[PDB]
Amino acid sequence: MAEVQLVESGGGLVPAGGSLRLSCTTSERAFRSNAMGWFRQAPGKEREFVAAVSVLSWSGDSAVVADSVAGRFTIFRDNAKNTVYLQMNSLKPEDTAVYYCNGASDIGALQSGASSWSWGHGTQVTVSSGQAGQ
Repeated sequence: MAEVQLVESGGGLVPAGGSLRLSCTTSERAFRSNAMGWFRQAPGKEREFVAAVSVLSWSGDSAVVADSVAGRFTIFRDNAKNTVYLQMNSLKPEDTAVYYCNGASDIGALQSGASSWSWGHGTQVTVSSGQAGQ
């Protein structure tokens, strides 16, 4: 593991069914030349893969998400901002965790739980039971 710039934000507290968008920004060469991914670690549980984007090809990338978040979370780059976003719609209580960004030389490594950089501080996501009815 090596210390690479990682800025992580977007966490917060929302009721089940709410949404948040996470942001991971890194330096430009790291952003372009590595696959980048989001992981999460819930209280009492092992850190696990959430979603990833591949190394940039000449004019594109590809994306994968964990089965448990399919249809709810969308991962994407904003190439202009060196940022990997995780749009989290329709959050569930079991999505509560600290979310962490990392990188690896290819997307299959991230999918297996592997990564290459020192971890940042992450961003805390708490999905509560619900909210008042009106």
